[PDB]
Amino acid sequence: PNLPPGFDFTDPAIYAERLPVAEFAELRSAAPIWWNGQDPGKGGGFHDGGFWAITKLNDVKEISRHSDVFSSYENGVIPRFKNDIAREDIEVQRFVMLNMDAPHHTRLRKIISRGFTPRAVGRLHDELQERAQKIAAEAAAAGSGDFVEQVSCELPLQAIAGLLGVPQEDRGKLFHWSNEMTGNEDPEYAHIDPKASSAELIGYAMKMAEEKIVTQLIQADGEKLSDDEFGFFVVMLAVAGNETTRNSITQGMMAFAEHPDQWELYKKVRPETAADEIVRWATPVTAFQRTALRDYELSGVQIKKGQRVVMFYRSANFDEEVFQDPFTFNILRNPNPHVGFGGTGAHYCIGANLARMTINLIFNAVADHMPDLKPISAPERLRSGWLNGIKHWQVDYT
Ligand code: HEM
Ligand SMILES: Clc1ccc(CO[C@H](Cc2c[nH]cn2)c2ccc(Cl)cc2Cl)cc1
Repeated sequence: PNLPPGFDFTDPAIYAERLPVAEFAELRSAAPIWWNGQDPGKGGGFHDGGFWAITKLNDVKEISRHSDVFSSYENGVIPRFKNDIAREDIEVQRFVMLNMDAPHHTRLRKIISRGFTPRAVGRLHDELQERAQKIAAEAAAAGSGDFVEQVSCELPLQAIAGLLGVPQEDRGKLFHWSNEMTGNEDPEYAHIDPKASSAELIGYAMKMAEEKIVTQLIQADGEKLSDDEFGFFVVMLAVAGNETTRNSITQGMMAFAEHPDQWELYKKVRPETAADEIVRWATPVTAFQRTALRDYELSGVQIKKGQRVVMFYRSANFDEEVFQDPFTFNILRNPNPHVGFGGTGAHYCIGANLARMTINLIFNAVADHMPDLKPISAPERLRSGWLNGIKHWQVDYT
């Protein structure tokens, strides 16, 4: 592949500036499964010398289906942390369902599914609709400002808060904790600890369960979450459903600003197909990883026991062999077999429909209250080597 020497698809330095679209496309053409070597002290907390970069949609899907071979437990699924992270701080992330394997995963996913039935998510619809409309109304009123803060941030948080029945009086502190919890190495957030906020939120979660969806989860059925499991559940959601859906909203609106015909069409018909195009295009989670528990031949590459594989959803979502005109934003996209919510398999995003609803509700409200919104200045990107984040985006709502 024509890539610079020692180029690392997980390098936070890249994502601080841009998405490496041209580099991904190069791999898809020249080396769709490619060993991304990492020098010592530069593996983002991993010290195994590198990982297999997975760039093709079907390979991402194959990995995600074969979780009997490709493990989330062994090194967790987050492929990049601060280079100096202690291993202990990686391993502790095995206490969330995301970073478990069968049979422990199966049991927790089965219980936590109580929270995510279409009926449970459907019940949140009206309050989130009301919240979305008021958010949009308040941003329109303010004239201009930070679209991330004023429009993208709060609804995903309210969706988490509503699913859990957090009292309104407690939502402020909950959101504060949640917003310090998804680790990054960005200089704007250098003074934030993850650790303290996580401890403090698990403390609240376990007090909440003590005082008591929360009911369904901690009530015996005789499967129930233990109080610490409920805590681990809440801490997981604070990361899983926060900056993920936020960046779908930010970058979907960015897509609309760049594709004014799509925005015009959206405002008329709010089509059913928009949310999934927004997710495909935003690809909030750039990459998650797995560790091979045995040797596995994947598209002619001999993957070895113990090696990491990094599924770059940002590549797979633009796979030219699958998506017609992948680099066209098409809100009527059909079909749309994207992996923005993961490959289908044991770990496929449990919050996918909760995210779609959040997305439709906010964009309906934006179309309603700020139909002529225009950016004032460039998005500011988050320094993360797995999260595709926009910290700030100054826009003129009128
Ligand atoms: C547009 C927004 C979202 C995106 C792009 C996204 C992305 C993903 C992806 C790629 C995975 C796969 C995990 C893996 O295969 O290793 C996942 C899993 C997960 N997501 Fe989402 N997600 C979003 C919204 C949400 C929301 C709103 C929630 C809940 C409030 C949620 C909860 C979860 C949970 C609990 C898992 C782990 C499932 C398991 O391990 O069994 N997600 N998400
Ligand atoms: Cl007191 C606590 C509570 C919870 C965890 C679980 O550890 C990490 C973050 C993390 C914090 N401190 C060290 N590591 C974590 C991983 C994945 C997700 Cl999706 C969410 C979270 Cl919060 C650890 C300690």
